[PDB]
Amino acid sequence: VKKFPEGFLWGVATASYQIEGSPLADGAGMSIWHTFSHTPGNVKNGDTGDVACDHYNRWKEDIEIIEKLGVKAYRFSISWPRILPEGTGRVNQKGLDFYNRIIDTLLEKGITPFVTIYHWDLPFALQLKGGWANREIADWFAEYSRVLFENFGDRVKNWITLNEPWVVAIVGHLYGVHAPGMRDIYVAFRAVHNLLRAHARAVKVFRETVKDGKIGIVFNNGYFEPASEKEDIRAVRFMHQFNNYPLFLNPIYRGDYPELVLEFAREYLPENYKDDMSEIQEKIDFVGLNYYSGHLVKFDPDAPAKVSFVERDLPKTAMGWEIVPEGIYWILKKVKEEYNPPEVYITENGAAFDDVVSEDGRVHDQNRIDYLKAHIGQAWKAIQEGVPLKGYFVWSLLDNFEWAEGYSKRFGIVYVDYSTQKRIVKDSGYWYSNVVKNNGLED
Ligand SMILES: O[C@@H]1[C@@H](O)[C@H](O)[C@]2(O)CC[C@H]1N2
Repeated sequence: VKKFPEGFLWGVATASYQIEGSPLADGAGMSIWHTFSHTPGNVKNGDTGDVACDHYNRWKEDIEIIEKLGVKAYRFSISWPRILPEGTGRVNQKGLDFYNRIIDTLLEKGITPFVTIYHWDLPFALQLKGGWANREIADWFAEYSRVLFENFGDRVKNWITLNEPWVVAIVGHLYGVHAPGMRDIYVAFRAVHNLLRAHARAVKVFRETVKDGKIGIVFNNGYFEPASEKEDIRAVRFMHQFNNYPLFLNPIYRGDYPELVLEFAREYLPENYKDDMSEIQEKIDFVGLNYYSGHLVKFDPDAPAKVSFVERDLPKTAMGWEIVPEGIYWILKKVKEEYNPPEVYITENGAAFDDVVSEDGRVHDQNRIDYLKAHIGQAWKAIQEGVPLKGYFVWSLLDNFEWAEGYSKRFGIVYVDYSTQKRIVKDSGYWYSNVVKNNGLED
């Protein structure tokens, strides 16, 4: 058996635009994901977050599922444009009311809210003013964060500034695959920098406003392995420093970007970017690591960053993501070893498989059970070796809008039939519930 520490926080996670629907209900402003997904060609099948899981109406049912499963924490995000429809200035009480009801309900039921302040749905009004490219976003983000802290900080005690700021900057502004859909490397690195400045201003405001809570930040991470014994080792070093937590944690803890990020990208950063570093070093309470997959990596002279991925004959999810459970153990060990944060959480881990409802009314997702079990096991290991992991969040409670893939990728432990909005708890949800009840793995 593999038992976790007493009071370890087993959770599930979602994001506002991915589950809520009703993006313009009750005075909400447009988000960049609203305008991006309404632009032909940007999202698979023309899918949008207009309806999604209709969580905007079905929130109570969904929380009742969390409760019935005995899950002890819920990570969810707040839609900035529901709260401040123009990004700054006017506060929409109906946006506040929506999340107030969720928060109060979670607390009544003994579920710990973990709130992600920004999970990618930037107010469109602010994108018109350059969004993450504009230095002034540190101000706008601080003002938004302050509103949240003042309204909810009496009840919510666990906060996350940013979800996956690498993806926000690079996939949003370099690759152009996510909102706002830009392809400019100089804009992408200014977004990296402004994301850090905004994160730090929000933490600063948190300290003035919420005497008792904890605040952190969440990063995407891959387990990069070298294709050979060669510069392949260094291509891995670059991918780690660039794509993983060091891009952001080296500034936060050490006051500068990682060395190989600077070798690649110094020309793209603002000229006097070091001037902002002491403020960026604002103390954080925990690091959230998201983890899904491993990647074989090789030096490649012809690649845009001199690194290409090498396909491996390994089990993959419906995302095409190689299943490499030891990766979650590696990233946990590596974060302690490099930055030694006081607390760590796995804020997302999960898998997309092409789930079907069988004739028995059930979703027999043994592939997802196997995936989760293996990763929970590797996380257990890291704990046994002294990593201060305080919690683990399954992505996702529900099948949802998977960004540019639309509804075609199902990550839930709860199946959503989008034609009726019916929720069907998958085998993996029942399995996970038993994990949480037992506080760990047994066979
Ligand atoms: O695929 C996951 C997605 O569903 C979540 O919103 C995210 O936080 C961003 C990409 C990855 N993790």
